[PDB]
Amino acid sequence: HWGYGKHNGPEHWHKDFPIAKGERQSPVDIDTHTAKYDPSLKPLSVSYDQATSLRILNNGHAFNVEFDDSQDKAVLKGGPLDGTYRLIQFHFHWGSLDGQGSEHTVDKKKYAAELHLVHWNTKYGDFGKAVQQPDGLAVLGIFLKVGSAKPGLQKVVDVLDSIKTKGKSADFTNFDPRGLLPESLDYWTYPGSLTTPPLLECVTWIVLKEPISVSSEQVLKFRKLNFNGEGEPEELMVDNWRPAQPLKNRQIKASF
Ligand SMILES: S=c1[nH]c(-c2ccccc2)cs1
Ligand SMILES: [Zn+2]
Repeated sequence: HWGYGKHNGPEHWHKDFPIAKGERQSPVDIDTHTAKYDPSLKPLSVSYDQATSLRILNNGHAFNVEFDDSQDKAVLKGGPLDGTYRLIQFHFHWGSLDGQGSEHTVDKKKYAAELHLVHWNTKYGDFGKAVQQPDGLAVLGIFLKVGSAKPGLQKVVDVLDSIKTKGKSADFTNFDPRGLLPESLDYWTYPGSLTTPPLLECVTWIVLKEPISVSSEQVLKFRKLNFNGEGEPEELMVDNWRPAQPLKNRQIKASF
């Protein structure tokens, strides 16, 4: 199946997922000089005070922190969005070295990693129906650079040794995603897709301009995870990111 290696990586995805060559693919390079301030964007609203995490899972291409989204709780609204989008999960993409790992780039700069906080449009009733709609998901993308440690990330880092290999999961309650957010909510936004198969063109991307800092030790622990399952030859889970894709007929708007 699909992956990040020479024979199943991003250059191969279009064969099973022809949308890989579609008109609103992600990620993209954000040209900060060409992105235009949009005064019609409404204030962005990230309301995570009631977020309830359930579980953390190694799915063989990243790790997912999943939330109980059965009630109206952790909500993203405002900005480019119409209506309300409910937090369902987060995951990261990261590199083998600090100089690469992010999906989006900023004037061609690659960050060490990128956090994706995934929300679904409540007008569609659940996630599986939302992903079939062009406005079904809102993904808040946050860059990670290596420097000072992020205290709010440590609880994630410490659990990763219990989910080293594909298919392992662990209880992960009471995690507060507010501890993963930078000070500023300044953002760029554009219409795009998932950055992994099935590459569905259902995402309003909201990419924060301000990165969060994580320590070298924290990201090194991300890089100790495995793509393979238990009892299989070890392939370190690193470089689970896709090259930037053509912007095609799209505009990136700035909130600032
Ligand atoms: S990359 C990105 N991957 C997702 C996702 C969330 C749940 C299931 C499948 C994919 C949103 S952005
Ligand atoms: Zn992602």
